[PDB]
Amino acid sequence: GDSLAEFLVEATPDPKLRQLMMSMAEATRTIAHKVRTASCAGTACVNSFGDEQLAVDMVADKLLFEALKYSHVCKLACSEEVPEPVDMGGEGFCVAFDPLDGSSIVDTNFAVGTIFGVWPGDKLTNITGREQVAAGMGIYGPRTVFCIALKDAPGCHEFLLMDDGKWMHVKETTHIGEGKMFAPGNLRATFDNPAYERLINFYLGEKYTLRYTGGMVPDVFQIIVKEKGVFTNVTSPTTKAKLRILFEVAPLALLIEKAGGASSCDGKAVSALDIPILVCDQRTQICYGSIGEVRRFEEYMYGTSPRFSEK
Amino acid sequence: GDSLAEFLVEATPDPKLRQLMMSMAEATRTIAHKVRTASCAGTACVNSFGDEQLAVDMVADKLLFEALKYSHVCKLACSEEVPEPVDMGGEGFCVAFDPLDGSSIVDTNFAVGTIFGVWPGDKLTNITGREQVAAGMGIYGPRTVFCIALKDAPGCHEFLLMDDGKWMHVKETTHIGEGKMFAPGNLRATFDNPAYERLINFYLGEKYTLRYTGGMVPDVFQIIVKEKGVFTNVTSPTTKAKLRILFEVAPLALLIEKAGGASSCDGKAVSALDIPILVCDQRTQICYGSIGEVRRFEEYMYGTSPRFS
Repeated sequence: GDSLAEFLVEATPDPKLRQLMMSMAEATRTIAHKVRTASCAGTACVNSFGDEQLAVDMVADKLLFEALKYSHVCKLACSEEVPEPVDMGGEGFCVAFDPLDGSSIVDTNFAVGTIFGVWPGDKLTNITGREQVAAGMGIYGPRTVFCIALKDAPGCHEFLLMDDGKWMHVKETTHIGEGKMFAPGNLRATFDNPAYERLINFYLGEKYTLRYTGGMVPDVFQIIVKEKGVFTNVTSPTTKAKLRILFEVAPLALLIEKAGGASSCDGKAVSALDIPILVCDQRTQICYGSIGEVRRFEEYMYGTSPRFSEK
Repeated sequence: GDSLAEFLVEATPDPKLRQLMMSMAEATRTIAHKVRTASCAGTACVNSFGDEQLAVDMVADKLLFEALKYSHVCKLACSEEVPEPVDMGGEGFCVAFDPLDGSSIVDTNFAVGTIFGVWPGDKLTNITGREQVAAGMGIYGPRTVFCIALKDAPGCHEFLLMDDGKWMHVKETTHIGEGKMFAPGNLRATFDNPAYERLINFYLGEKYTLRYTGGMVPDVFQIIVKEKGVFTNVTSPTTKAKLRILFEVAPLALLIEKAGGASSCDGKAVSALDIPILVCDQRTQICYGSIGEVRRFEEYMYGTSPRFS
């Protein structure tokens, strides 16, 4: 119905945060075009960043660092690739991002995406996901979608990229309900984690539909769209954790809890927004989904849900 | 790095088949735009077909029937919905298509696709997949891809939709080599089929990566791209199969085997190209992948592989 800038002026009174969001949305539009026209002739999928030709996941990386530099509102930036923060010479926010999640399957024409979370202040460590003032993800499929949520504004919001190159609000999400769909990341952990094995058997026995592309952005965005489903990624003795709180799990946690979902993070049966992030490359495990399905996750994995079990 | 028309006039002498392939390619380009701009405001994902506004899978259905009629070379056509053939006054080939496989998840911005298979003559029943003269699938977003294989030409071929709106050959695929990802369709079947449970546990133990969207088009196209991977769909004794030989698995079988792979269809340990098609709406189970992985599928399911020892 209405544009992204019109949405931003009502959602937050901070013009710096509105500038930052417009920058990320522009970087997402450019990355989307970089992926659409990428040459995957060799072992890598490449495209151009100025005068040099790089892999699309490096094109996206340098595009996002550029957008952050010329936003003037970014103090620190950090990418999954080099998980060491770097000073952008602005001040106002610190942003951590996964520039092209699932870039290894761009050649398969699967959906891929960008993740970013926005913190205030100057630190990107000794913070928690809840301190995020905003988070967003770009989704690159047959349609280009900018999906954001801000700390002091309700709902998770979808902006569709239109033919005139402008972002238009298309859907607000406020509640995630019950349904039969599961995305079991780290399915191998059922070998030696019996609790996770019993939970996956529940999903199968109850005839939940399987949907797991491996790329996190569409595997989680499908919950916001359908207002149903569960995403699980679980550690085991022979299977160690590969998801990062800073670049992936915490930003998506805000996007999920806004729009009415919940999250269970680490092995701790708390929200990802409450997990302390001590190093930028910190790893973790996560479950997203409706409050009901997160309650079941914690009950199967840990015995009870301290937040959602009947008292 | 050459155009689709330049590809067609080489390694297929029939100009009628070249005309039909050009028509299909134009349909998938239109459908790719109808998906990109579709309005998913609510229960359905809609877009326009002329004066009326329909669901995108129905828009694609009318677009394909329209492209075949104006092709003048299509004697019979048949869609996944309304699985009864219709004539639309042509002569040359009979076509069967799934117009938008995975249309239920278009709103989730996953990759969706179209499938079509091309036969000669006038019948679309009492045929087999091997009689196909060509088959193809269109793969939608973030890139638009037209994937083809023809009977009188080697390999499976990929055409990318370029900025100028024209199709360009980007990859020929011959040979598929073992696997490191599996697409376990009908994963519930492991509950009462202990053979399928062992095979899936093999895939997991050997550290294959799970890669399964809802739709068949990207789930199988990832094998042609990576030259690796397995797709498995096994029937449970109680719940029937869902895949159709005419619209889905026999066209995909041509593409996979032309790409150097193999297929094990029905419960019969044979190629999907050799299964008799008695009714258009006929169901089936299938497993795609490399020769080594189809070997292992048949060896786990049935004991040994009659075709590959």
